[PDB]
Amino acid sequence: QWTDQSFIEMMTPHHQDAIDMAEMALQKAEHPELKKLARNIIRDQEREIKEMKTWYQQWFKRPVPALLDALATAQNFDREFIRQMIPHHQMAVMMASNLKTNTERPEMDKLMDDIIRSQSAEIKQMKQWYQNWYG
Ligand SMILES: [Ag+]
Ligand SMILES: [Ag+]
Ligand SMILES: [Ag+]
Ligand SMILES: [Ag+]
Ligand SMILES: [Ag+]
Ligand SMILES: [Ag+]
Repeated sequence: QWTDQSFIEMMTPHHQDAIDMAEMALQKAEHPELKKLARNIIRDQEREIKEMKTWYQQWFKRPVPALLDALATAQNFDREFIRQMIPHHQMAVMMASNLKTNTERPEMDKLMDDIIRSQSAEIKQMKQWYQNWYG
């Protein structure tokens, strides 16, 4: 079971990976649906990293401890982007749901709701797009 401290420690690099993937999409994605999704992921998840970073220092009096090829060389970026981003998002929703029943902090509770709602929604849309484009 996650604590607020451990959650931020794992979710931050996790969110940062989604952001980096999304950055590639801005250059490498062919579907405009994906570029839109990418800008959303970048905006929402960078905001959440900033919030988590800020809260971590207030609560724990120290900064957040600092702890490819299929996507890089790819000729079919849009396809492999979704293949990666779906289970990635599912992992975030899973971690957020876990913390949500353990946490006592109202700001963590609300952040979990955002992660769960926004990323579940992007999962639905990506599955539908995968079906339309590659089904
Ligand atoms: Ag994440
Ligand atoms: Ag990745
Ligand atoms: Ag790339
Ligand atoms: Ag993700
Ligand atoms: Ag995890
Ligand atoms: Ag298409």
